[PDB]
Amino acid sequence: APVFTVTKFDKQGNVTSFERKKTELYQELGLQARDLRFQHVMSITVRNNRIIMRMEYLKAVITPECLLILDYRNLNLEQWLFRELPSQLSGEGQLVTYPLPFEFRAIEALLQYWINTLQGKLSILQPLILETLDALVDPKHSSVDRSKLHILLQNGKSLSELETDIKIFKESILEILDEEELLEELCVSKWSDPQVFEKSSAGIDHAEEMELLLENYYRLADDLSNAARELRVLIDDSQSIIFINLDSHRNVMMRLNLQLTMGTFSLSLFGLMGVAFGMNLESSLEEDHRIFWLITGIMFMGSGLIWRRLLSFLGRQL
Amino acid sequence: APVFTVTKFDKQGNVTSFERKKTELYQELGLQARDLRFQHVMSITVRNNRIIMRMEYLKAVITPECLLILDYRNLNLEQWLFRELPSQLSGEGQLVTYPLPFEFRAIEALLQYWINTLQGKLSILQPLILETLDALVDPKHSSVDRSKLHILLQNGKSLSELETDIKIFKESILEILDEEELLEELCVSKWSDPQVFEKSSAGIDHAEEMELLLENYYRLADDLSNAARELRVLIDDSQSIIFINLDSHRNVMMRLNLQLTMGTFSLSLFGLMGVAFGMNLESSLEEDHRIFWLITGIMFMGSGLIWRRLLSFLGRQL
Amino acid sequence: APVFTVTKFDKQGNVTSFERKKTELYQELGLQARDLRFQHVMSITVRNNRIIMRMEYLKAVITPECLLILDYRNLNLEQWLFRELPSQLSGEGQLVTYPLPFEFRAIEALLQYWINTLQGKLSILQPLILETLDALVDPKHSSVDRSKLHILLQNGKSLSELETDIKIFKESILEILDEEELLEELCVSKWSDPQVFEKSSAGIDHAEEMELLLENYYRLADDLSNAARELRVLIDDSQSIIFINLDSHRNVMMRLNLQLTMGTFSLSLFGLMGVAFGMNLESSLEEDHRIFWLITGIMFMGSGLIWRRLLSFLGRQL
Amino acid sequence: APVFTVTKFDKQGNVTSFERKKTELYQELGLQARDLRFQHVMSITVRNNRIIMRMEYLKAVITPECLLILDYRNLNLEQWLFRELPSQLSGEGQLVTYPLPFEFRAIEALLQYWINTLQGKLSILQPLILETLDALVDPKHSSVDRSKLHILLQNGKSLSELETDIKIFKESILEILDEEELLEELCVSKWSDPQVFEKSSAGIDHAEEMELLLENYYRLADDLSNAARELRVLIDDSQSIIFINLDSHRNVMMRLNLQLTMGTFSLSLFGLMGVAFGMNLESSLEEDHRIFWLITGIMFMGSGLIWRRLLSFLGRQL
Amino acid sequence: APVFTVTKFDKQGNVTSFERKKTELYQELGLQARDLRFQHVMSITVRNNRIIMRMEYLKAVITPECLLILDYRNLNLEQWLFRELPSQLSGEGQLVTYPLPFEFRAIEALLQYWINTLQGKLSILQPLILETLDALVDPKHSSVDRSKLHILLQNGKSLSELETDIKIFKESILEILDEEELLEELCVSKWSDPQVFEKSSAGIDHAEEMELLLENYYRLADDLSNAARELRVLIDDSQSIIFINLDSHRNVMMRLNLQLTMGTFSLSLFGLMGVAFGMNLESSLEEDHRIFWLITGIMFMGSGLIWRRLLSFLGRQL
Ligand SMILES: [Mg+2]
Ligand SMILES: [Mg+2]
Ligand SMILES: [Mg+2]
Repeated sequence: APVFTVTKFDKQGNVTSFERKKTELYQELGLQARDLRFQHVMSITVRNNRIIMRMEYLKAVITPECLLILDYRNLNLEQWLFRELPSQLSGEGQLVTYPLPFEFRAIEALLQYWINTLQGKLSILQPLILETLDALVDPKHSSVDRSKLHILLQNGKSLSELETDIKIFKESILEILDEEELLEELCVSKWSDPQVFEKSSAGIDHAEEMELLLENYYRLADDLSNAARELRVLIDDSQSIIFINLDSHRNVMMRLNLQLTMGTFSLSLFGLMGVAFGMNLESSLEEDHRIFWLITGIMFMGSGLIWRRLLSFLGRQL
Repeated sequence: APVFTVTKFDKQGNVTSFERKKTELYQELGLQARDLRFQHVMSITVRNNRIIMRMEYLKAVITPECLLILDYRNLNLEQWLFRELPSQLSGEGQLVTYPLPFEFRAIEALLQYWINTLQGKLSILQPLILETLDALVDPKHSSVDRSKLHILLQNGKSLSELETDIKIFKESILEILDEEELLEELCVSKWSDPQVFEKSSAGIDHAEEMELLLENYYRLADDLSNAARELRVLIDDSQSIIFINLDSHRNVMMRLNLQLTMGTFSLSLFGLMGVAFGMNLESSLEEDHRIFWLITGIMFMGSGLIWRRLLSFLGRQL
Repeated sequence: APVFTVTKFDKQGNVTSFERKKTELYQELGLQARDLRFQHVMSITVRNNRIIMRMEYLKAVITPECLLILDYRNLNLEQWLFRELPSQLSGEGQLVTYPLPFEFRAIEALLQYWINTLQGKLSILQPLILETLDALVDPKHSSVDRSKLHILLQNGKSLSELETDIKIFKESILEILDEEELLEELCVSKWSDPQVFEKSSAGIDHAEEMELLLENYYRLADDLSNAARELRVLIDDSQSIIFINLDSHRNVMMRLNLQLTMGTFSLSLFGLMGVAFGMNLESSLEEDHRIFWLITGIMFMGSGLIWRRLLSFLGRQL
Repeated sequence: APVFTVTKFDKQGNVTSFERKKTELYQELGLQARDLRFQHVMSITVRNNRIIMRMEYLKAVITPECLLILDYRNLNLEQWLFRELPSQLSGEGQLVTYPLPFEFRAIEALLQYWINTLQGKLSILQPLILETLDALVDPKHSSVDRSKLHILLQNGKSLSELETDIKIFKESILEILDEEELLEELCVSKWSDPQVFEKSSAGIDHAEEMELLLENYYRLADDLSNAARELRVLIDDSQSIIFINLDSHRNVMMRLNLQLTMGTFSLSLFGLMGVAFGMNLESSLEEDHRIFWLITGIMFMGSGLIWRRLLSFLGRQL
Repeated sequence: APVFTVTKFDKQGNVTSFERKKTELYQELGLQARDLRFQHVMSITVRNNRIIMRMEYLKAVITPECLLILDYRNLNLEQWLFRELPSQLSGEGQLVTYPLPFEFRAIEALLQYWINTLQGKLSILQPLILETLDALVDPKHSSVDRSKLHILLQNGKSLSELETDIKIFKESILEILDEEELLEELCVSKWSDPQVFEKSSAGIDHAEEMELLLENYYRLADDLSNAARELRVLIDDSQSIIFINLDSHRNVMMRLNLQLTMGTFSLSLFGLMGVAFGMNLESSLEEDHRIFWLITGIMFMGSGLIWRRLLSFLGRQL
């Protein structure tokens, strides 16, 4: 029998954690097994006057009088759930002239938590990517640190995953924003209690507030998308600059090797005559006392002359 | 006379396989030859109150009282058709409080089978691509394994084909979702029996359930599209990293070759004087007992001195 | 006086070819010179109850009682026009229970001919591109065949032109599909004879059949677009693989050249002492009978020792 | 006081050029300074029953009874304005059965002039780009002509500017086409004279003719956009082919240099023993008359043997 | 207690700067803390008949009778605010026949200031990018200046940020333009004073003027977007040209090094026989007076012959 771990938050901020089976939870919440499947990483749906919304590892169901967190154990949710969420859900402080229903505060808190996690992911990825790209770009080494290439690849993969997460968050919010029926379905207290909504319709709950809230969070996600796209474009531009760094530095060694090759070729060409005169044969010139010094001087001078003439060749032909 | 191989599933899950001609099948189904052409890899159409839908090798026609599978032989469909489809079509288990008509279950089963095949293709492609890219990226070899390049190319081609398949599946579902007339055409039992629909309109069959089903499968296909796009982006990023791996490692050998070229050039330059003094001529210095050792020491020391001076050159010019 | 070469097909499939001037043709067809300009490669328009449609070299005007082909000479249209089009336009065979008007058959025949030509272009381009990319990708040669690069470039240009042709064909069909007024304008016989349409409105001619026909041809063109896009993506991926093939193979020769450079540098370094002892001077060691063999053995052993020590250098520094 | 140079074309094709101030021109035309600012490169607006439209250097205002060209001096407009525009505006020839108002002819003439200039720019850019890419692609040279790279870069920049111009022209036409109010605003004579329009509504001026005219020019601009996009794709493909041309040809020289390095390494390795036996020491073998020839033969044969063995190495290791 | 620095502009252009707390400012403006959060870089909203709009560092709130600038200190706004904004807000000069309300002038002034700042950013970035790309592209150096690569990278990052800023400015303007309710909300004086609007409805304030103003600024931002996109495309094309510059120049040094390698290989091959005859052994040919000169001539001639034969090899094999 599959089971759910449920953390229930009341309208007063009270936190109660219990242990209830899935089949009993369906009857308690007035839902069916197909509603609480949680097979989508980003989904915000309203089934049977219950707001069922999921963000990766954050699965929550919002009821008119309570908020439930499902499958929260061993997911680093032990700090926010018991020290930040009750404060936001209790309604302490803030503007008391227009207290919105519980579902509005629950949706706002969950959306803010997800936007904060996305902002933290981006603000962790950005400095690492910047510090990795600021070292490979620098033209003070012939090659790049091969150890940092794996770090760059992992950071790029994480950035792609973060971009996908922000894109699906934006799509999920925009789906509710565009369709007026979907946005009106979020008014759980209106349909659950159609007699209090008319009496308390003095700005307490209306489509304008939900429109503004969802637009604010969609704009925050759009800002995050713009920042992530800028970071990815920066990664691509830095890689293109590195491609020029490893090619322009190679040409320097090409030129040095070519110059040394000309030098050693001239040296070998003029030492060829020395080897020819070095054979143990009869050259008919061993009696002369000036031929040796003349040959040595000719060799040494012509080596430099041919080296300079060849050095002019690479300066002429580019 | 062209023929069809038909596998018929009744409302009770009974499986009957027979052998009927195309012309007789058109009369039996009340269709024409143009409807059952199956020239599109992904198409879901409703012609003459019959749901004609095709997924690559899966050609099926859904009738109010039966489901037909056409051209199923020799396509690895001998396990699902006779061991999984009857269980899903029989309606055993699940929620008995709202049994939907047969066409809903048939569409759900076919869509789930195609989404499962796409998920299997993706979950087969992903580990191979990851293990191929994790070996070429590693900077422990001067070159990359040329055998794995063909594997990477074939995996990329398969990923492109899978992306096209998921894209056309999403388009086929979204075409039905967007147009309300197309979605209403799926209610085959409503138009076939317009007198039972009104009596059994207590949540048994309505547009909401089909909207939710098609949205669920479109969202599953969208998740698969996101995963495939992430994999393709990872492939491109890994190829860009390999391009830096094969260029930064080349520069290391460039530097080593340049250093050795400077060393051998200095050695040849200082051995030139040894060759000059090695000729079988009169150098006017053979009588001295210290000129040979002085020349040898000068040669050996100046070789290292010129080598160090040239080694400073590549450290100065980057 | 500009002239037109007209091939006229009657409702009975009769083919009559005559020679009529443009000015007289305008009066005969009830059109103006601006209608029959044919300045667009892909255009399907209905002017003055005449369907004027053009596909590159295929210019045709459809009339209620006849179909005209304009400028057909010397364009390889001498086989289809007189051996395939009359059979399709005669209405022989097929379903006789619902004979559509002549304009429907003419539009279907022209659209099918263009889709067949596009399919032939794609099925000619694909094998050549595949066989060209299967040879350069193979890592059995240091370089790639430079002759096949021009073939690849021409095939890529032809693929781009084919993609543009399919894109404009899809756009032309979708323009008619989206606007209901444009699709209703195709019912030439309805507006020409508003008294037979009502009497023969028993499924003979209605918007459903034209919608299905145009959707079928748009889906065929979409399949061709998907295939062409897959081929282009394959071309790009294969080029990226070749870029790794010509860079990883270069590193192999880099390593071999570096190893040989270390070997020859060690050989020169240890032959330097042999050259130093080879001078025609007084080394004060010519009387010893063991110095020569000791020096030779030291040279030969130290050459290999230094070669191994340098070979360890490239294995340590990657 | 800022001034305007105005060229006025009457309904009879008369050309009058005068010199009027901006402030007086505003009163004469019944406009304000904000209307005649001409700060947009591509804009077609109708302000106060006056069609104010601008195309880069072509600024014109269309009035019910006249057409004005503003700032035409020193812009190579001295041929079209006084030798082509009056002929088109006079209405000579053409179809006299349906003469449209003056504003239609003026808009058609200006749009045709701009489309002709864009076509000329494209037909000038295309041959130069083709002839530049047909020389660098050819694999008959080790390198590419560095002089033609600047020509290619300038042609690419000009192609990008032309693509932007055609894109903004298409956007300007489509803005009028999509909104029916904007298209109806072009009927200047209808609003200026609401009593002649009803009497002369027998096909002289209606929305159909303007729709067809703007659609024709939008389709011409779309054809130009397709051609420019094909040219840009061809440029990118040719650059990718050149990248393979400069890398596959480098590998040929790599292989030749490696082969020569093996040859010279074998030569040095076997000449090491000759240098060792060439020292001026006691080798204890000078008395033998066959050791010298044996050593020389061993050297010469082993040089080739080691060269062949090393040549097998690059054939084994790819 | 958080505080705001407010610069208040009256309808007469008077500038008053004071120091008011956020909580008191909310009561004075009739707003709440959630309205004046300024968490979006580009946002234009109308809350409680107050136009709250922000552009990066420019935060302003527009009231029916005054304009407030918030957080203006130490942001280089001390020149425009006190020397340009009062002149524009005073309404001096211009067309006095149709004076629009204060909110129109304030929105126009703020939008013009932001468009001027964006134009200045673009006109500063463009010359630097052009001068940087005009030096690396030039094929007069083997390598590119590594110092200018960092300048190019920083300029590319700044261009990406500018493109994002212009994109979000265009989106913010288009959001107001598309929705008629949002544009009507900008008429602050209409809702604040619903009795003066009807009396002064003689062209003083209507939707047409705001539509034209927002369209003008959206078109200016679109021109800036086109220019920035052209600059980015130019950057990419120039980088692609540099990639050919550093590869075609490398091949020149490849060819020179190969030619010198052939020369030195021929020299070593023919000096091998000189070394063989140079050994201190019995060659049985020392008595001949012509063998030495013959060997030397053969060596010198065959060196050049083999060099030419090898030079033909690279001319044959490309
Ligand atoms: Mg080398
Ligand atoms: Mg050497
Ligand atoms: Mg000697």
